[PDB]
Amino acid sequence: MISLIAALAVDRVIGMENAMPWNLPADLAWFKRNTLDKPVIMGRHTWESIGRPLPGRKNIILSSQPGTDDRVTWVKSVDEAIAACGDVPEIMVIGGGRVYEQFLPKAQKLYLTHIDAEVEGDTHFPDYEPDDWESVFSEFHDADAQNSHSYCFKILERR
Amino acid sequence: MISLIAALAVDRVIGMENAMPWNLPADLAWFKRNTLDKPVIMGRHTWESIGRPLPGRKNIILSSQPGTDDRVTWVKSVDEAIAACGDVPEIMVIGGGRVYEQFLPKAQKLYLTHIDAEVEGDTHFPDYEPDDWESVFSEFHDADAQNSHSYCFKILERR
Ligand SMILES: CN(Cc1cnc2nc(N)nc(N)c2n1)c1ccc(C(=O)N[C@@H](CCC(=O)O)C(=O)O)cc1
Ligand SMILES: CN(Cc1cnc2nc(N)nc(N)c2n1)c1ccc(C(=O)N[C@@H](CCC(=O)O)C(=O)O)cc1
Ligand SMILES: [Ca+2]
Ligand SMILES: [Cl-]
Ligand SMILES: [Cl-]
Repeated sequence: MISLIAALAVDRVIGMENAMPWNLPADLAWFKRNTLDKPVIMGRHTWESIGRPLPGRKNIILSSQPGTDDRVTWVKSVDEAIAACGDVPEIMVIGGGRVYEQFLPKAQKLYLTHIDAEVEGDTHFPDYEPDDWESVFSEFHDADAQNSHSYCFKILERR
Repeated sequence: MISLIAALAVDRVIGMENAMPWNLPADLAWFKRNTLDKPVIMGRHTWESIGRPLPGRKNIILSSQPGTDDRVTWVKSVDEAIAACGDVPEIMVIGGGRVYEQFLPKAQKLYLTHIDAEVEGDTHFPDYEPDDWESVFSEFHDADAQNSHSYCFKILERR
């Protein structure tokens, strides 16, 4: 199954020119708890920002341009991309926008982090039909000694 | 010699309790490199925000209350705090506000990271009359993929 996992600011902003202006170690811990021992499919921009292969997950970069790290697989198409990961129960799309638009249609579940942060964006999370999705998990939290904005984690399943 | 190390947003705005609205691994690398192998003094809020002893550093918490962890030294006064090290070449004060305010008059060096982030706050780094300080090192940096904003590194010596 294909799942999408994203941190969204107010208005569905998922990326900037630069790093987002939030420090959410809890958002990372949720990110990891849900991506571990799973194949993660990302684009190049995001790969350039993670800094390295993610530990304990099969890194897959979806891109028309190639062959830079030895430590991740390099796929050129979604179709290929899907296979490169395999016969797995669930594949994780970790963005950015472009990969998001393309995997959506196939998406059966969404893992979202709603961050209360107003940012002028560059990329956005495609527009999903809130009618098409069902919320099966929700959990709100306030900013604290380590998290700079309040956030809410949610899981949607395609209706 | 006592030094203060602070990251400040526009208007000398510093953190009060919740994490600051930014992601600057460059600022943390600078912090490390400048504090490693030295004693660091801080308040109860900063400690909670760090949340573990800084490695390679002698951790001193200047609170007025109850020593909660044995892996750290718990003073109660400026006096107690200094002594607590004896004779080292440099003592670093890593904040918050109140600590800045009580060590400034004994401080002869400042390592400041100036961040182009308009952020809102009650607290501010204490006011230092530049006729008592010399800009000795300065170096700007553009925001990037790993760092949300622009920052300027700066060391000033008390004259
Ligand atoms: C820039 N970024 C891409 C990124 C960031 N946050 C997101 N957060 C959510 N919810 N979802 C996204 N898809 C996600 N993507 C990163 C940056 C670092 C980490 C990483 O360093 N995470 C550690 C866990 C956290 C820490 O231990 O360093 C990892 O094991 O996954 C992953 C993605
Ligand atoms: C929230 N907090 C207070 C803190 C944050 N940055 C500041 N930045 C400056 N320049 N100075 C301050 N006094 C300051 N102190 C922290 C947070 C984490 C780290 C800690 O994780 N530092 C690692 C180095 C950084 C990388 O380890 O993640 C350490 O070894 O210093 C310390 C400071
Ligand atoms: Ca429901
Ligand atoms: Cl990307
Ligand atoms: Cl403090």
